[PDB]
Amino acid sequence: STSQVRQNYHQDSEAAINRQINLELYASYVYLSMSYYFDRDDVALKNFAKYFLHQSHEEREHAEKLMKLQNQRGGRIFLQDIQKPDCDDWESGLNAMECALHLEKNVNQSLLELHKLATDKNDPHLCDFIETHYLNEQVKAIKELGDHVTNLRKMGAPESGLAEYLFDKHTLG
Amino acid sequence: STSQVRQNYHQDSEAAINRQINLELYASYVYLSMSYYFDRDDVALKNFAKYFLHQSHEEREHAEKLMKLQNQRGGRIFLQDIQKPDCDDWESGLNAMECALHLEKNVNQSLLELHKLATDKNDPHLCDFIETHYLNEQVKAIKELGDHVTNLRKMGAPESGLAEYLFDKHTLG
Amino acid sequence: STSQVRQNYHQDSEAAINRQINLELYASYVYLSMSYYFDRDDVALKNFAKYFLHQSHEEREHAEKLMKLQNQRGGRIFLQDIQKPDCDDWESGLNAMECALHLEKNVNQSLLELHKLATDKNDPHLCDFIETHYLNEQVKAIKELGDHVTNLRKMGAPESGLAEYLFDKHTLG
Amino acid sequence: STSQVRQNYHQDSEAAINRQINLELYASYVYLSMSYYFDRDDVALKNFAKYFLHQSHEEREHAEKLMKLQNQRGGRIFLQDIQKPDCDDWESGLNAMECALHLEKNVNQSLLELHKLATDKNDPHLCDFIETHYLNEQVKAIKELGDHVTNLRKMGAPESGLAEYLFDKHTLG
Amino acid sequence: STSQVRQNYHQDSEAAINRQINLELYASYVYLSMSYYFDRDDVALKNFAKYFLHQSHEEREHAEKLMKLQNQRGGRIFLQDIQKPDCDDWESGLNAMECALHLEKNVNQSLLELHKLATDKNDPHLCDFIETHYLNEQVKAIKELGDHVTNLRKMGAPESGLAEYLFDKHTLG
Amino acid sequence: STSQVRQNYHQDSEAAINRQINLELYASYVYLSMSYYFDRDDVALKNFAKYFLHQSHEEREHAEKLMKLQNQRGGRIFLQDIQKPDCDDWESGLNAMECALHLEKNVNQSLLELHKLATDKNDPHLCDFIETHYLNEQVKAIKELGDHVTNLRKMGAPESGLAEYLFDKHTLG
Ligand code: NA
Ligand code: NA
Ligand code: NA
Ligand code: NA
Ligand code: NA
Ligand code: NA
Ligand code: NA
Ligand code: NA
Ligand code: NA
Repeated sequence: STSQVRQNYHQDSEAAINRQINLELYASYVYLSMSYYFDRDDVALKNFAKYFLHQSHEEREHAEKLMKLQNQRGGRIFLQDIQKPDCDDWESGLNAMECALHLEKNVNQSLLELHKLATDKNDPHLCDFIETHYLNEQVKAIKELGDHVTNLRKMGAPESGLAEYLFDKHTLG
Repeated sequence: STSQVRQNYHQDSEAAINRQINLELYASYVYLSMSYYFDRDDVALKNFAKYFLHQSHEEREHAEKLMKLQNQRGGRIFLQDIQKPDCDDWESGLNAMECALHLEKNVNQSLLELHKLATDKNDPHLCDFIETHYLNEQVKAIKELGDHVTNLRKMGAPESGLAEYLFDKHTLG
Repeated sequence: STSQVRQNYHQDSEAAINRQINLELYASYVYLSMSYYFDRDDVALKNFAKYFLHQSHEEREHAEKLMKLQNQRGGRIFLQDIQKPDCDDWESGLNAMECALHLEKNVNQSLLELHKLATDKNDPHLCDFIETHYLNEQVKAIKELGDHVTNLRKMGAPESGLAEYLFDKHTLG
Repeated sequence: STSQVRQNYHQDSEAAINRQINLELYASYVYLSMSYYFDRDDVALKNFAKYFLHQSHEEREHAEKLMKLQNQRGGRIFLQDIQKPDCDDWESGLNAMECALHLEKNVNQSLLELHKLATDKNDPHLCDFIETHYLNEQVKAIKELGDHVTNLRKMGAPESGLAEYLFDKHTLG
Repeated sequence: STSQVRQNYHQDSEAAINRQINLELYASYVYLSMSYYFDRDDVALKNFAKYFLHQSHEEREHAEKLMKLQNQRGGRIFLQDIQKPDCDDWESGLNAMECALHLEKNVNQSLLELHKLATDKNDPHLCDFIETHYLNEQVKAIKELGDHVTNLRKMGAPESGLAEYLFDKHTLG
Repeated sequence: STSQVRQNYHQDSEAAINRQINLELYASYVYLSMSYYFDRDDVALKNFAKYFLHQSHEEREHAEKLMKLQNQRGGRIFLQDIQKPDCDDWESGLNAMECALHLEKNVNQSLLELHKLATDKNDPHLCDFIETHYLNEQVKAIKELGDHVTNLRKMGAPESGLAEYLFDKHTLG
């Protein structure tokens, strides 16, 4: 049953990739939830909605790239349920950005664990894949979200609806 | 707590839309699974893979349009877990097409039930939405899949790997 | 006699690069042999011929990049005889693809050993060079060849000359 | 006081980045000094001047990229004095190229130490940053300078003013 | 040892130009520090960052033009250490603009002293150089910074983070 | 076992073509070695490197054309080991050009022997092939190399590094 392509690809690595696929799909779902919260008539921040929808689609692309990797290496994809997000109502633009920052840091932590595994199993291809495609993307995402949180807080969010309105227009627009 | 926009939108309809969102997301996931099956080194049918990936992305778009509808009408989106697909290994191009046909008919049945609900609740906007955006799309999908199944069977699939190869090239390519 | 440019470049690494140069040149020669087998009047599969000739030229480019590296680091190139390929007659399209897959996996194994050496000698430049220019290229090559082998086998090669003919036209053309 | 973005970023790494910033700024200053030496009326080698000025600007860009990294990771930039270069009068084109080669090797050594630190602290993002943006750039620079030194020496510099003149025109022009 | 080009160029003028070179390089460094303060995740004012980075690069250009002058006149460049800026943390957009205004006025004062020296040494070329390339540039810079400080203060900075946010967007963007 | 295409193609001719293939591949390897000698940091003559690399690629093309001929005529290609070049270090531009001239004359001698064989076996197609594709190419190559050797010697190579430098720039550049 060993794939004809498989070489230097540990079972533990294969399993970790399947976990990471699920995590990326979960993140995609979280961002989708956030997006549509901002589309509510009682929230009505269109550029927040757009921002999170973009992030949702990006996370899905990340998942798909891991699926591609799994097959490239001769591993086998095993999908799991995609858990629903932790919240239905994301409260405010600031709260959503803070939740996104937390999520991104969680995803980054997983990726760092995956890199450590790859290095421990002497799988340089896998380690390089993670470095090249995932780790700087995460650092950039985290920095961007932190910047957003800073600005929102400085402007007076979430108490000031004017703050979120103007941030939506000037930063996210 | 009633939305300022809400008018003529029954709680039962709102609940049915939330169920349909989940079903579309599930369908998207099924098609994603199928796609990546065909990308395996031991399957290696790239145009089958492409076909199913396209379908996956289309189902996600369908889900998002329902989410948009929910907010347009002043309903509230409640997401649920996305169940994993029924299979990890889809066996053959023919078997996957047959499974897709079954799925599409299941989705269509739900949509017909949703239309009946809308009509029973005297919600012409919702009924029209389903007719306009979903019902002909489903009929077309079902007809296309049936055509594919017919052709594959006539060509000798799944016993003939030459059949699937040539169908991949000439129909799906 | 130490080069003015040399820094952090171990003698063992230098020797391993010279071995890898020879291996790449050998691979180039193998693919050249395969190419011209398919150009025989009694074989006559032009797209197989083209495929392997392309691979031959690619392997030569890989060798030359290693030669460039050797000089960049202040090592010294020592060339060795290029051994003739193991076969004169490659039997069939399927057999050649299987032999190519075996070759590519052998080249990949060497590269993985080179990476391990670089990591053991704390030579991050060399390790990065191998990761960046060689390891994903090999994974991709291996996956492609595996896909080709799968398809040929499914279509009925090598017993079916129709299979190889059609694969030549539709996949390799 | 821990930055909201900070993750997997050791204090030792942060300190090493601040040192590297200073070193790059120092290198920039050295090259600036060299440039303007060649602009003297009693030296008058315009393409040497241009070469070194370009290098000065490149080193500044390198410093700025490290500053960007520091902030991306949630470290804090601490600037130090930029020491004056070791010479005011660089003697000859050959002598300046030799001094540049020595400088570049010193910068490379620091970078290799930084990479080793990153690897020791299990900071793959930082290690990858150094590999991707700094290590091949340094190898290339070192090789180029070595080539220049070789050519100048072979041509008869610094005893032959004709050598430097012609090198300025044909190599650096 | 007198340069073949030197004419009407006093030793005191030569020394004053070397001091001005250092001051311009210092100013460049100050602005660089400011720039990267605004790039911090906990500050996050991108257009402030851009503004100061531009100023940094401009001051470097000013230094280089003085170096060119020194050589044009047959003086000799003597570089000194570039002192680190007075602050690591610039507190606020308003505080940085105020510090910039103070710096620019200090640079202007030096330039006025240089002009007076040139006039006292009957060096019309040098006096004209300073007038043509430096004095109106400084007046313009000072006026611009004063305008910025005025606006920030009127808008409610630094107490209002909304003020700095909006100034960043509308004035500096 | 006689090829269906074979006509008027003597076994001795077939064997001679296989020998010529090996010789062309050998020549290609020699030129590759020379190329990379000139790329060394302690040699650093980029246009010599380029010249020889071009020649390497040309010889490979010559080999491939003979392989094509062999199959066109219904002969069978039998590859042999490619011997390593006689030198690792080619000493100087002049020495390499002299070695190239010697090589080209050796290749020409073989080709003349092949032509004589073809004429003796009354194989006008083969004789014409050699005349049309190989003999004038060799005469031109030999004349060019002789011209290069003459110029290098007249300029003072190899004692004058200025000679090789200038030849590299003006003739080979
Ligand atoms: Na992701
Ligand atoms: Na890497
Ligand atoms: Na659907
Ligand atoms: Na209708
Ligand atoms: Na290769
Ligand atoms: Na640098
Ligand atoms: Na200035
Ligand atoms: Na030839
Ligand atoms: Na003729």
